[PDB]
Amino acid sequence: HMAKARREVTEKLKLIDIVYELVDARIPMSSRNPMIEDILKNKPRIMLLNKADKADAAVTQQWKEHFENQGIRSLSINSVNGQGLNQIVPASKEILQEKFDRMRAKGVKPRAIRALIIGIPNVGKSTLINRLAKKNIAQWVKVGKELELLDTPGILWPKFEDELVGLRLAVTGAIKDSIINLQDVAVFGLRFLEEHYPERLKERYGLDEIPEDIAELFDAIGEKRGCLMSGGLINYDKTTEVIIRDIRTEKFGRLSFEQPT
Ligand SMILES: Nc1nc2c(ncn2[C@@H]2O[C@H](COP(=O)(O)OP(=O)(O)NP(=O)(O)O)[C@@H](O)[C@H]2O)c(=O)[nH]1
Ligand SMILES: [Mg+2]
Repeated sequence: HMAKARREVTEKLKLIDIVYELVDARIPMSSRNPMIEDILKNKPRIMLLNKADKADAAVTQQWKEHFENQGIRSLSINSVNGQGLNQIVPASKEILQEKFDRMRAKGVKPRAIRALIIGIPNVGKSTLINRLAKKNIAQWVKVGKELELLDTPGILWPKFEDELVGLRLAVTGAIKDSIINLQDVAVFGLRFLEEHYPERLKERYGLDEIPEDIAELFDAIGEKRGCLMSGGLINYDKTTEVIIRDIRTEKFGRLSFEQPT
């Protein structure tokens, strides 16, 4: 993991011209893997804010400006329906123009661009590859006569100690919900919604007013959806799942858990 997947990237980097770093548009910063980026020094790259359809469009625009102003070419895309994928090859050619023109002038003929797909788990690396390759393949994945891709497994990093970063990753689905306390993530989700998207929270569960006590809000949602366990008692485990499901399936509309600056 922290070593296995890491060396796999270190090796494959020697065979590629450019890196396609996929991040979750809902959390462009918290979904960036510092451990991996460190290995990516000097190698050309494009930051791909995937799942842009699930994020707040205005905030996404802010993140793109933020990265570009730092010298990082960025593109917001939807790997499921194709939004923005037509900009990847064009961008890649512009970034590698100098390198390629230099090789051509030295007598080395042009070859198909070789790119590496990297990113945290569940960010959409396979979806993107399958869409670009126009085939269910997800090793050198061919994409027309202009691109060749290499896929890598989802990777996290050791010191992500910042509890906030962990909560954002957990709520968005970057971590298997089996090894974590899902209710704490649901509590984080609800507080986030109450602070940033209160109207959506109310309409979603038909709440005339949002309860001041987080536990009370859990009960409201439970009974509302019928999450009962022992002849009437609220099942908080099932209620937790509903909340997490609602957030991930866009039941609260487009969400962005962080903004630049
Ligand atoms: N709305 C939306 N969903 C997307 C997008 N890209 C991927 N997804 C969804 O996100 C989920 C995970 O995608 P997947 O390609 O398996 O991710 P991955 O990064 O290859 N996973 P791993 O790291 O485990 O190999 C899938 O349910 C997929 O349909 C996107 O742009 N928009
Ligand atoms: Mg995959």
